[PDB]
Amino acid sequence: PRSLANAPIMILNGPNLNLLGQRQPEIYGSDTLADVEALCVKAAAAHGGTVDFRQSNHEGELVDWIHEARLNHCGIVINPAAYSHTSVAILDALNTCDGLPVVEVHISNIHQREPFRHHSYVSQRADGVVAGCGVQGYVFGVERIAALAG
Amino acid sequence: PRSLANAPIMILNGPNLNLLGQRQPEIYGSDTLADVEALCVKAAAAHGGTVDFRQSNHEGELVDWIHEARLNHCGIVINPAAYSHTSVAILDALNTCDGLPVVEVHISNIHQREPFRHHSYVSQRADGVVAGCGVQGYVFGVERIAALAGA
Amino acid sequence: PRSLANAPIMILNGPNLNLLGQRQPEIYGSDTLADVEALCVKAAAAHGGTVDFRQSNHEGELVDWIHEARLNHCGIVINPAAYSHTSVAILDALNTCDGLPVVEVHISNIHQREPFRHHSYVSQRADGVVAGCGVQGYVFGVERIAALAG
Amino acid sequence: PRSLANAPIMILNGPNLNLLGQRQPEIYGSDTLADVEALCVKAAAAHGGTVDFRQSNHEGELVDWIHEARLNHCGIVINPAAYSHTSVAILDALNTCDGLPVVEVHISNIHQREPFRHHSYVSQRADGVVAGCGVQGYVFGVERIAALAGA
Amino acid sequence: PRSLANAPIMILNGPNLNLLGQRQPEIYGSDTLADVEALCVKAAAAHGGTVDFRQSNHEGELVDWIHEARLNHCGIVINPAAYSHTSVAILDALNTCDGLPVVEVHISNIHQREPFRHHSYVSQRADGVVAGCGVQGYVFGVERIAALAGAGS
Amino acid sequence: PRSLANAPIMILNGPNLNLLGQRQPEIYGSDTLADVEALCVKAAAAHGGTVDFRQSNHEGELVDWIHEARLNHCGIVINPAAYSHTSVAILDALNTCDGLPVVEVHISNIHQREPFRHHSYVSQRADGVVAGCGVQGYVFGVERIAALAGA
Amino acid sequence: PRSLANAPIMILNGPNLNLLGQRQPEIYGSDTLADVEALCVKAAAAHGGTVDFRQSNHEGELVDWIHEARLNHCGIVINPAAYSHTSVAILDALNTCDGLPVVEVHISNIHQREPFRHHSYVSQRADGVVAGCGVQGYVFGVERIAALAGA
Amino acid sequence: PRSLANAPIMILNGPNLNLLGQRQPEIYGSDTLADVEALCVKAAAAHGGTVDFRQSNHEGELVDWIHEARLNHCGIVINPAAYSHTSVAILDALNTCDGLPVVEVHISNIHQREPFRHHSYVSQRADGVVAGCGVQGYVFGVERIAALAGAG
Amino acid sequence: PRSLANAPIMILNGPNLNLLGQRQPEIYGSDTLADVEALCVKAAAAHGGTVDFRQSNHEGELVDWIHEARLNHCGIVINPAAYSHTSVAILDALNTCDGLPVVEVHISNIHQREPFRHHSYVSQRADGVVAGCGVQGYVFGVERIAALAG
Amino acid sequence: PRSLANAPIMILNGPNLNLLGQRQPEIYGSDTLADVEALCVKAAAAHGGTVDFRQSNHEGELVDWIHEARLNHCGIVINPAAYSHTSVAILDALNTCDGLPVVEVHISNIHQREPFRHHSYVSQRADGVVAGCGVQGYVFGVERIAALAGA
Amino acid sequence: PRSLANAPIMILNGPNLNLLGQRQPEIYGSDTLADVEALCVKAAAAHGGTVDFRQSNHEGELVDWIHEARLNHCGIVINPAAYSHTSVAILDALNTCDGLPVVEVHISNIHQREPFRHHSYVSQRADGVVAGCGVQGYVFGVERIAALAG
Amino acid sequence: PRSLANAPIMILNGPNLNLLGQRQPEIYGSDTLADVEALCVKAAAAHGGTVDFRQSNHEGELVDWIHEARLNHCGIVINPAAYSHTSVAILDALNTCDGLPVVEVHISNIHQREPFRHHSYVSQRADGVVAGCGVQGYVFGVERIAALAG
Repeated sequence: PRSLANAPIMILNGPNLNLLGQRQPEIYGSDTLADVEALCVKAAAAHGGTVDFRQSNHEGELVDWIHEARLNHCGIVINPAAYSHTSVAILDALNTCDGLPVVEVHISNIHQREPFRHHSYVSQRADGVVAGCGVQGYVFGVERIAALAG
Repeated sequence: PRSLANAPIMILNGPNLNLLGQRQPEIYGSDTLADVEALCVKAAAAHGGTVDFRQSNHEGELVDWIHEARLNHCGIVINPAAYSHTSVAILDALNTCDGLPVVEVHISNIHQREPFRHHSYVSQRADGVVAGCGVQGYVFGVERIAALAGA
Repeated sequence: PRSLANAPIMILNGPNLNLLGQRQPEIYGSDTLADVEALCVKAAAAHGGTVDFRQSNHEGELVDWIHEARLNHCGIVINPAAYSHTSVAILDALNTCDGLPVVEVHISNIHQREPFRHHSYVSQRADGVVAGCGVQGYVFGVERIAALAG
Repeated sequence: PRSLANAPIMILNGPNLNLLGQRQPEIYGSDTLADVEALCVKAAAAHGGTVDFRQSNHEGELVDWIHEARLNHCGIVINPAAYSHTSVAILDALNTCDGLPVVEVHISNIHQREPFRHHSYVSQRADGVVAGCGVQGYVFGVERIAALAGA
Repeated sequence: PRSLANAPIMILNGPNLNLLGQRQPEIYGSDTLADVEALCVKAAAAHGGTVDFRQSNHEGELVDWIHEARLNHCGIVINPAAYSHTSVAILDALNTCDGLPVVEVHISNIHQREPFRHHSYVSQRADGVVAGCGVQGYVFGVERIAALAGAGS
Repeated sequence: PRSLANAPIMILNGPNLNLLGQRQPEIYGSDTLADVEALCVKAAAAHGGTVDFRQSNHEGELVDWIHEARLNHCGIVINPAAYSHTSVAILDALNTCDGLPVVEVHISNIHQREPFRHHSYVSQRADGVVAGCGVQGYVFGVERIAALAGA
Repeated sequence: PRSLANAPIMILNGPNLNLLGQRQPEIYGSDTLADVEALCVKAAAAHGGTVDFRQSNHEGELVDWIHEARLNHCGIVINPAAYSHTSVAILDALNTCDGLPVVEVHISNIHQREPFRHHSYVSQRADGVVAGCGVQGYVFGVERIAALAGA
Repeated sequence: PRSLANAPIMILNGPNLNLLGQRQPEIYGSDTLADVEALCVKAAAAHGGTVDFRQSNHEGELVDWIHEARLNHCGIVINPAAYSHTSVAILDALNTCDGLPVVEVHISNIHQREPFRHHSYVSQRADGVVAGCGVQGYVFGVERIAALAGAG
Repeated sequence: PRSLANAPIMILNGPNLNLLGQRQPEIYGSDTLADVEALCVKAAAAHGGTVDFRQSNHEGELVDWIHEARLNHCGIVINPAAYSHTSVAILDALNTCDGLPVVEVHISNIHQREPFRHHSYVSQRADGVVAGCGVQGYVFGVERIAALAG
Repeated sequence: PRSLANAPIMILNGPNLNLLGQRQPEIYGSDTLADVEALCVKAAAAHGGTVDFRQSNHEGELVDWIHEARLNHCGIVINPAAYSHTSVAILDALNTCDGLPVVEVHISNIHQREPFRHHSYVSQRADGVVAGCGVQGYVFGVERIAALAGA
Repeated sequence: PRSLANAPIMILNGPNLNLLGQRQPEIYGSDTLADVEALCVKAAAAHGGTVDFRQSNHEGELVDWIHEARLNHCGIVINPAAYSHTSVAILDALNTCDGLPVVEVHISNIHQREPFRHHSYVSQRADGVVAGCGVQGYVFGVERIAALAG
Repeated sequence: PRSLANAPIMILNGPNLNLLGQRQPEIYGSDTLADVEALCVKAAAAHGGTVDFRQSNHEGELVDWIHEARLNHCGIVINPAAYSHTSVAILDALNTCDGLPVVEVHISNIHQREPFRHHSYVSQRADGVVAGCGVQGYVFGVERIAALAG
């Protein structure tokens, strides 16, 4: 249990989010992942914290990063993307550290899409779940982590 | 097509939320609904806007109030409570005004609870859905309406 | 044993129907609820009867009205709208008067819409069910009530 | 693109309906298919139109017939009977002519019967679906084709 | 937690129960809701208590009433009728007061009827469910509240 | 009300049964459809009746034949083959004549095959259902018709 | 048939009930099955009747006792315990004597436990079903039988 | 691989069949289980065979009796009654002897009753399944066992 | 047990395919069923074989024809259309001749359509299944039959 | 909590296991139930313990024996065989003694067989579950019980 | 927007396909993955194009490669193997470039195997789907990409 | 093939098992994965065998390792952890070598946990499945591998 002052917020981005801004902008906006990173840095700095923002298309890599967060970070904001719907491994990785504040963010409103996107394994462990609020949802994520680590 | 300056944000609260603060505090907190209304006032004032905060246990009264919002309010933040899981009628009321920003809020993380609580009819229409962020999710909801109204 | 001559036909409209004509015209049309009442008044007048045309967003008020109709009305034409899919209470209220002719009307074709709209509780009691015939469906309902009540 | 004045309405009847009036009169009534055809003739005549009334126990023949309508008829009133629940081929035939007005009719209230009768494939293409209005439902069918063909 | 001596037992009746005795007598009997009320007065009196007997067709009103019971009554006997199968709101209302004794009553045996009537949301909170015992199940509900209020479990 | 003495038992056979004896002998045997017919004539003759034995690959043809039985035969022994699993039309055709004795026969034990073969629409109307008794199931079907048409 | 003064009420207890009072007291109480029997004898005595109270872990033995009840008892109060959820045999035993009043009792609130406990086969035959009223449910069961026997 | 001449056909009856004749005659007829046994005696005798006719309300006793048949009888005609729908144990017991002919009989047409009555565990092992042919179904059962025992 | 040299490939087309070209061309194209036949002939000829191309809206007729394919043709290319999803009779007809090469073809990509179109009874017997490759799927079908018959 | 030193380990075998060694040898092998009992004795003696090995085809008798194990044994190694899939009663019997170490064994890999065999009611109570390790799975059960009963 | 002449076709093979030819030859045949690459090179050579043939057991790697194709290749022939049934990530990666012709290929007839193999997440995005046509299915994939890219 | 004497037993550990002993002790215990490795080494030594003990959070790596086992190991003891419930790829890797003895081990009693954990894809291929026997279950795994390779 590290404070925002003492350790960064881990910001984990799942598969395909590296291409944010290039595709279906009605759904994902025209902002890039670098744009989202800047939003997070800004939100975190208003609370005196920092962020460790990362993206990967590999499930095992995200699990590896979650374990790292357990030791060195004050919380996790995670947009699991497609792995939200299929990754028990990601869920179990978040379950390994009980105390750590976790906020799940979906840029798109998953509940308006295909029936298989309605269920997220991460939601049973996330403290909070933000969906369909665009890239603003990442800001919400940082704010809630700030409130929880506080 | 109203700005925060021209009309208040309707903040609609479903059944049993009048008792916020007296029950299951691990889930719902120790803040009262009056406390939540005070938070929403301040959150909207940060954007120069105002709120019209209401609560009812009646699904029909909620529908009636959604219809009013279509003509009088700049958006809706709604916490449908139990009616999230049962009310097609509230979903259809929200669907009668396509341009109105709508943000759904759940104090608790409904995805951690019983399986019948995992589905929300309101989520198919709401612009955004915030769950499990405590009463702070209302602040999120107001900020998302302020952003959607502002563009 | 109550004709159209002895008592009005109750035309009951469920939630959101008060905004008919303003929303989704491809599905619902551009006629108003008032236009619908006019179509019912006329169809009833052609059979020597009259209509008592009501609308509510409240499930309980619909139930109260169905109880009133048992005593004062020759039949019910009901568009339950969203309550078709959720209200066991309205089904049960229609079931409290066995002999009263009941016709269920849906302006849209609910079978072309989402899977949750495909089922209606009211349909297991309604004598007949008319769907996707537009506002003309209410004229068919009055006509079926006239035939049954006759 | 045909009107009621320029081409007949096709009234298509599915399997077992040739026996209307001899069986389960609680469900189907004491009227015969000839009585139904007279109702349709009368209803079409009130809009200055004509009917082409047909019955078949064969799914493929119904398909064949539906194809003939595209070319020669102003709309279809179809009582698919048992094929309502089983026939994707009838559904697809009806889908081959997007503009043709189609109204599905069930004499019985299929929603009061066995669960396998609750679903109809035809209902996803039919402009309108009338069920449980007895043989009167064919009159409604013809009236709705007249409205649709006249718009 | 109020005793029977200090506060009435609330008896809440859901939709269509105003018509009891008029319809389907094989299922519901020929007694009316006022006969039911008399039975409850009698049973409560036998334990030194009183009832506050109410009926509504409105889900919201039943929720409002459950909230009143929370502060003013000793327990609730509820026949949710149709709302049994659809109302998470009523379930949640009953969930807001953890120690209030609650007994759910169905006149009819819902397990012998349509499959949609077999499930009741109320049953996961109720501290006893009585079904198919006719109007006598309201007496059983009163007796069970009396036993729960009186106990110091 | 037609007796064995006054009218033949209609013996109906579904799709692919014309090939009996040519395929999967472990399931269907090495006897042919003509051998089955001989078995039925013989079983019927012992009670002084006769059989009208037919086979079709066409659902609508089977329906047509069922209607024919209503008036001319004393009962139906039916092996619907694939149509048992898909035809609501055949079930409804059998439903049109309440009093007529009907016995459903499967050569194979359909409950030992793929899950989609487990359900038969015909079984909810058939007075009796014989499955997995080989071609001897037809003889039981004639014997059962003979007792039903005799009490 | 039989009245309370003519024959005893059969009270039948299914599996694991012999251990009542030892395990899971939160769910089942701290009273023993012998305490339950005494509750029942008192309840019946107040109506001029008697009780024949039994317990078995064997489904067949329960069936054998239900058959016995048909000829010698005024009704049955049955807590089928785990057999509620699995035994069609016991349901069918109860169904063999139409007029015998039957009341099903569960000590625990089966609707608050595992989902497989929500369904009881006995409930479709039982006149009344009492669940989650603790051992007092047995008292309600006797009272109900007394009302139905006397009518 | 017993012939009808060497051992009896076992006719096993499940729960509640002891009451046959007393209830629901519309579905079950007014013949008693003793009537059915006599019918089975005569049916087997037409093929030179005999029967061993038993009834129990106990699932475990039916399993015990199926085990006995594997060694002592030429086939099994079984009407499992309610255990058709619930007893994996009785299915497994019949599966323990691969060559024994088995024919399942239901007096009632189970496919017309409640949905839970539509499935039988026994039907996946039984060579043949006869339902809704009344007590005559037992005759069909014996005839089928005579044919299967006769072919080899 | 015949070769492309000794017997034709039966190309069977199910219901509504007689109308190919006149309906939904994004899904079915603008080529006709006569064009498809020409394509089949060209492809069978490149392997020295011939085709017997047929169409019917009748399930029973299709079964009759599969039965003829057995002592007469060298394989079947079948586009069952709607009967794919409904016809156990057709599946069973294809099952009576164990050795006959069968290739199933759908012009549309049935996995992108309604849920009831996702399942095909025919696919459990078909050697190969080609979907959503337009009318070119029929050439694939002939080519596969050629390779199987080889 | 009875130790290995002071009370036998109950080895409870369900229906049909008396025939081990006579059928489906690829699934169950060629060892007999007697051979399994010897393996158990040997495995237990290696830990200073003994075994009380039993088999029955009767679900109620298994329950009665589970009840005995609560008072006389140090743990139970149970192979419920077909009752694994059907018996709520045996699961509830096991649930009446919280602390008793219980290990479920299946000779066959139940997950490779029919879908109805995939689920076992005993598995939600068993400390551990061993499947498809052959008769060696009983030695693993004895070894787990030794570890759980020990310290 | 690239043609066969200006950019290679990406051929992506999923997990376990590296072992092709070593087991279950009834299902998978006795040709190697290298034998399959040769078939693809030759089919593409005949339409003037080239192939970039790859295999991986890693879902994230397959997503990484799909992102590459979006900018450097004219089309994708993908045999997702086991990831066809589990990978929403792969579906989403393919959905990020709407114009690219995608053809899904299965060597075995997935509809004749276990019920979990019947659904493919890839089939809802693939232009076409070829199953059960053995390694020859890859040649149809290439032929179909040639047709669509033109 | 290889015996215990000639090749090591592969012991494969899936995601999150690297943290064994640090979390959820009631379910997983306080022994570490090094403790589990020692138990495996001890159990195999008692049979004249050796072990090759590995862990990864990466599904494709686990697949790569399974392929290695095929040529180099006498059998596999595998605790797939979360991948039991989601990985068709691992199940397919295991099926690539029919005769290799495979024993699946779960430390926790997956049947007492959430409903999604009750199903394992690996269980349809594994010779035996041990669950809820704690870290002792690996010992059972090794013993069973020893009996099968014999």
